[PDB]
Amino acid sequence: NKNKKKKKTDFIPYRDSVLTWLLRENLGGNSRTAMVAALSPADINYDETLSTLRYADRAKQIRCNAVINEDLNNKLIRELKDEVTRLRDLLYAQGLG
Amino acid sequence: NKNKKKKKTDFIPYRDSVLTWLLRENLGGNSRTAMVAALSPADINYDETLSTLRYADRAKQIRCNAVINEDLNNKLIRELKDEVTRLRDLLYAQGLG
Repeated sequence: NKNKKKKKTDFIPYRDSVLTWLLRENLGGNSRTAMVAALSPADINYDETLSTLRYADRAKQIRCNAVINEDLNNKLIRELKDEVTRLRDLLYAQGLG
Repeated sequence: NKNKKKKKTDFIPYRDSVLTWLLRENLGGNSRTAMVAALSPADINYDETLSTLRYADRAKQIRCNAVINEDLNNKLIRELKDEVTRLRDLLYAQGLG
């Protein structure tokens, strides 16, 4: 997709294991493949669940980026301060403050 | 006060005794304080009585920086919301918003 042509079939290792060897026709060529991974919600199994995620991260390894949420109280403080600044600026510009 | 100001708050020996140390905030700062003095009417105690009255007089000159308390963690939020309400009311009443 990136370029548009490259030809060189490379060499996808199929003979390294019998599982991938027998599934050669299904995996490659004009075909489609899907991967469904199961997750356990229990805390006690935490590491194992993480391991599944590390195995579920495969087949692309896309970028999940940073994940974080500001505190809701701090969010309200920030929004209120911005609103106060905006309304004060409007009043001062219009001469009513 | 005698003059008006010039900084230099000096230092009152509060650590010299546990009594004054524990009562640091009550003698000065965030509190309203009342002194009650007891007098023995007999002549024999006269000097002692005078001393009490003298120190009692000095107790009148002390000024305290009393504050209520509230809770800034929530009173800041309340004050910002009230400011937003005031600015909104001013803008809508004057036809600016």
